[PDB]
Amino acid sequence: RLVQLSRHSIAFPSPEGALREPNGLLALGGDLSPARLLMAYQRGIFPWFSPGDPILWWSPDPRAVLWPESLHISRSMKRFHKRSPYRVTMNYAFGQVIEGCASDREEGTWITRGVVEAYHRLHELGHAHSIEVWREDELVGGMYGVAQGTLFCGESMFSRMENASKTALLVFCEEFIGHGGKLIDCQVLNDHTASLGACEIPRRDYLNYLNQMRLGRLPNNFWVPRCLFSP
Amino acid sequence: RLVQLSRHSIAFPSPEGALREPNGLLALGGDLSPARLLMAYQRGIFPWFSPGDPILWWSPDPRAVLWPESLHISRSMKRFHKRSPYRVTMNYAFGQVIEGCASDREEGTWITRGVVEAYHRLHELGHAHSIEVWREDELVGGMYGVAQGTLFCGESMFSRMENASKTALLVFCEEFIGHGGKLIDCQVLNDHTASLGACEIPRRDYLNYLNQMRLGRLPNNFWVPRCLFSP
Ligand SMILES: Nc1ncnc2c1ncn2[C@@H]1O[C@H](CO)[C@@H](OC(=O)[C@@H](N)Cc2ccccc2)[C@H]1O
Ligand SMILES: Nc1ncnc2c1ncn2[C@@H]1O[C@H](CO)[C@@H](OC(=O)[C@@H](N)Cc2ccccc2)[C@H]1O
Repeated sequence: RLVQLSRHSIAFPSPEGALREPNGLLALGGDLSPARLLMAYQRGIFPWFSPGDPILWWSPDPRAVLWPESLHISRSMKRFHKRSPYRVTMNYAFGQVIEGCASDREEGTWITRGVVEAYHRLHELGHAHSIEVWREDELVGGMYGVAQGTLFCGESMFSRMENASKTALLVFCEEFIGHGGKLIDCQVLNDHTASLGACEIPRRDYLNYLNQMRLGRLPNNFWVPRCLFSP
Repeated sequence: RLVQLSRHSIAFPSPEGALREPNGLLALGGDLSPARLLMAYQRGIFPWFSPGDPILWWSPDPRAVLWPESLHISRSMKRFHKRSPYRVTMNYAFGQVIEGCASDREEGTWITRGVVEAYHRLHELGHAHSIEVWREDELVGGMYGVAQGTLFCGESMFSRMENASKTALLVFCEEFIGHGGKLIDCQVLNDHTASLGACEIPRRDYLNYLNQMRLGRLPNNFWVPRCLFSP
């Protein structure tokens, strides 16, 4: 029952109508305007499409997700992290992180210049945030996403140095949990997310979770740029 | 006799010693740091000055105020709001609302890059909030201010489409009242504000209200970003 968004309205169809195959494809067209996106993440919808294609909106079923508590950290990583060679900051360099994500010529191929601006825009308005991983003064990895109350919608992550990506995710989760963070939406499950504790749950439930958590809150300063981890 | 603020501390002089004409002129100098700004609102003072001049602080007598309940709404406006073409949201795009007021070419000329950054910190820190009015996908109005308990200090409004500004206030007041909102600071009274039902109580009366409402509280999640009204 695919819907064709217009320049006019900013309203999305109901997730229930999403197609089974491809999984969750709900609507195409529209723009990546703050109001539109912010409206979409609020309803459990998210944009994803390959360069050259029109904007595609999804709300897959089942929905991959990560319980902060359940993050799985190997014994080796913990040893590594006990004596971590990195530093971790919050919203210190959103632009660089989303850039490194597009860099990786794979999962980040969809992150096009326009995609980068739409999200940078959210970060600038206080909704899209990033976790940066440093080695010296160099940014070696990180991750960004869109906060939805006590729920965090992961957008992507990148790594240019062994375990940088896990450090960011690791430390994020700790800060997140210690302050009220309830969930992490991973959208679609994959080997990486799976090897981390991401698990599927019915769309029907993710929407319940979403509706509840989007009205919750963390300390005011929680998303204020700062240092999260440093030896 | 007209105190100069010192960078050393965040202390302000009694408002009762403000000038009688220019009405409210109390002190100049200081800075626009969170600590200071918050202290000003805490004690019934607010900064205002045109580009070029030093920081000027005020606390006029009388003070313009708006009883959330006594908001005057014409019959054509209700007629219009019933079939409203706008969408109202809270703290979705503080940055843009403030820039919108800051560019209303007439009054918002005092809102400089400096002032914007200053209030943006308070928003980032969670004391400043904004009400956006959307027409489809575009921002056509809004309003921002500083939350002082059950009291709310209005800083500015801006409109790009008929009745946008009024919708913002309308929707706000309803919500505001709904959860314990008690008063809306209007700083100085003017034609528009007065047509909306704002009045004037003595500086000392307003100051009392300030103390009572400062401690007064609203639901813990009152300001979290969210839609307040769908067309
Ligand atoms: N098809 C697709 N849709 C969205 N995001 C995608 C896609 N393909 C790759 N990505 C991004 O690349 C990373 C690779 O790890 C993906 O990570 C995820 O599984 C995210 N959907 C959720 C998440 C992001 C950051 C941190 C934790 C979870 C994805 O972001
Ligand atoms: N001197 C002065 N101080 C503040 N704001 C001023 C001033 N002169 C003009 N303005 C702006 O013009 C509008 C006129 O309606 C003012 O709006 C206000 O009522 C604000 N002062 C307070 C307020 C903000 C939002 C919602 C309700 C009240 C102001 O923007």
